[PDB]
Amino acid sequence: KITERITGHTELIGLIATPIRHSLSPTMHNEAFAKLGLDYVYLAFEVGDKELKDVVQGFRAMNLRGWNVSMPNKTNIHKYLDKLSPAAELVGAVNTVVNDDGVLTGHITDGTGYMRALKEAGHDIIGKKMTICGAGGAATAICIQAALDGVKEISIFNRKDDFYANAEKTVEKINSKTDCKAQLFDIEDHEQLRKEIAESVIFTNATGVGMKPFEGETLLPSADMLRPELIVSDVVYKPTKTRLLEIAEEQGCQTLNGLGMMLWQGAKAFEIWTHKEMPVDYIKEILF
Amino acid sequence: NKITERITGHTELIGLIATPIRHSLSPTMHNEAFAKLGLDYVYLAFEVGDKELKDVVQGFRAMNLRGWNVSMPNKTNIHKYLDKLSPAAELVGAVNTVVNDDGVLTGHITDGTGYMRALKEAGHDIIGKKMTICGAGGAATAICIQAALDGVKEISIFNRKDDFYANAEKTVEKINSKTDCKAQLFDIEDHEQLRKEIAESVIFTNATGVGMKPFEGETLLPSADMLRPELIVSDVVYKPTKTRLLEIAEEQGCQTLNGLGMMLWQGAKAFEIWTHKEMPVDYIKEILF
Ligand SMILES: NC(=O)c1ccc[n+]([C@@H]2O[C@H](COP(=O)([O-])OP(=O)(O)OC[C@H]3O[C@@H](n4cnc5c(N)ncnc54)[C@H](O)[C@@H]3O)[C@@H](O)[C@H]2O)c1
Ligand SMILES: NC(=O)c1ccc[n+]([C@@H]2O[C@H](COP(=O)([O-])OP(=O)(O)OC[C@H]3O[C@@H](n4cnc5c(N)ncnc54)[C@H](O)[C@@H]3O)[C@@H](O)[C@H]2O)c1
Ligand SMILES: O=C(O)C1=C[C@@H](O)[C@@H](O)[C@H](O)C1
Ligand SMILES: [Cl-]
Ligand SMILES: [Cl-]
Repeated sequence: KITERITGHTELIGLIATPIRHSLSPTMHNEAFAKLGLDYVYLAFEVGDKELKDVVQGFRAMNLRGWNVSMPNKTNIHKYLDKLSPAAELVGAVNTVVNDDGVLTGHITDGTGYMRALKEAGHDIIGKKMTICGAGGAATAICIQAALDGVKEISIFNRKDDFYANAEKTVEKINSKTDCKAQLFDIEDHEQLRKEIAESVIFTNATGVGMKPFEGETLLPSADMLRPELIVSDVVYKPTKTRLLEIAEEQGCQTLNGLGMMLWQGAKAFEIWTHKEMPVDYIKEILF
Repeated sequence: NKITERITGHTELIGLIATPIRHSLSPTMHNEAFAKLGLDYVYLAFEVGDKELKDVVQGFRAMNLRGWNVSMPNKTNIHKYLDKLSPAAELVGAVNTVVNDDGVLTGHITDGTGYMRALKEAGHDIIGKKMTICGAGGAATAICIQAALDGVKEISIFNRKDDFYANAEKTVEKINSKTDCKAQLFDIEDHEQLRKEIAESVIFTNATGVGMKPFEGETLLPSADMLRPELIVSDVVYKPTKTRLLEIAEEQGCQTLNGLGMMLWQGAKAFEIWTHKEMPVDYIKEILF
């Protein structure tokens, strides 16, 4: 007569970030575990700077197989891990940890997730030019992966905030370690932005503009910077159409929000922990 | 809804830390209770021993867990890492249940209370009377202390001359110095003393592993004629559901009770400490067969 699948044999996969309780990640992974008959459950914990160290040490002692990491912990957690994948070390951010016999390896799946979503949607940018806004965890993961996957040129735009120096490092990494050509400009350099967009096959927002507390706002100065043939992409998926995507759709452009990136960054994390492919079509149908 | 999993980012965790522990039925009990009441919690077990305890408790503080159960080998050491203790947890020196309020961890002991509640629910009134009990391990210690704190008048403990005998001596000292209960300890080999004690008791209880694997079919009772029809015979063991002791008790006409109620009511007590809602015990008993 027992109907709860969770017993004393059930193992835990975590998610540590704050705020985080409205995340769709637990639903995604729990539905995937249930579909494949795997005895795991995925839970979120509200963890910030003050809690991170103790939580990781606790997870080691609890022998957790792995967990995801989100804001504000992606760029700090490496300190508490043992090894980093090549991409996590290049990016300087971790969103996924796996525990192999007590050895914690940090991985980053946001970039690979973004690129897979483009590919699955039919958008080929390999050997071509991208203009992207942002220089935080998401943008850095995307820029590095785009370069590793063979995108030809990347023009990065960011405001002159604390992340601008990070973008400068990203430019140096891309130019020295890959065959991709990268440059950085101020987002307020509107004439350069117009030129870079014109010369690109895709324009991507990888900032929080367009998502609360910037819903209805955009970093795009004019709709006339977007020709109909341009692909316009946003990492944001709540709302499902940012102001940027709305303006692009009105101009006749193909658009893509962040739902695919969310699915694929999760699919990759799932496979790292379980060595099984996430049933993506099934999960997409029920959740995205 | 296409979504069938009840676990989301809102779901909170209640733990269980002990080793070995993965065959525990506690997670089934609490998860079925949470689901029945529509409470957004899940209960999970973790293999935690001496080497992991400090780090796990610190981690649980940082994860802001509402609470957790504790079992062997951590019940007598965990107080080191907590902030407050209930009176019984302090006196017993063991904690099986922790709750977190605004970062302050309070240790509670619920197996004794569970034992006493199960007797009351079965219609057995032992308050103001004498209990004779076999054992001096975790279960016996908690039952003896709790029984004394709850008003049992006299407790006679019987234990073999093993490494637990010294613990029983400590239990006697605690009861006689901190309560008005009159406690005494004897060797289980003192059959003539056992006859006297049982004859004078409202209840005779087994709180040892005898009667459960690797001692199934065995009993510590020397003679059936030490029992009488008015006596209550109780066993902490519930697998099997009728130990050899309970069979003999039934043969002598005694009232009997196994340890299933103790298990359920200790869970009910912890469930309220965490959720401040009453556990549906009858519902849980039915789902556990
Ligand atoms: N779809 C997905 O799976 C997915 C995955 C990761 C991140 N994201 C999203 O990506 C966005 C960025 O996340 P992150 O982790 O890189 O954040 P971060 O804090 O690491 O970086 C923030 C970036 O946004 C820029 N920015 C912030 N506010 C700005 C403003 N008012 N004007 C101009 N620029 C501004 C910063 O300069 C920086 O480039 C968030 O909306 C997040 O939800 C989506
Ligand atoms: N119903 C419940 O909820 C519940 C809760 C806790 C424990 N229990 C049961 O209580 C029993 C004891 O558990 P514990 O945690 O107190 O164990 P423990 O290891 O802490 O103590 C063992 C006790 O049994 C005695 N003993 C063991 N073998 C003996 C033998 N051959 N002859 C005489 N005495 C012997 C020891 O002297 C000691 O008093 C177990 O069977 C356990 O499953 C039931
Ligand atoms: O909110 C979430 O659930 C997540 C967001 C992204 O940062 C991901 O990188 C992370 O793995 C999960
Ligand atoms: Cl597979
Ligand atoms: Cl213990």
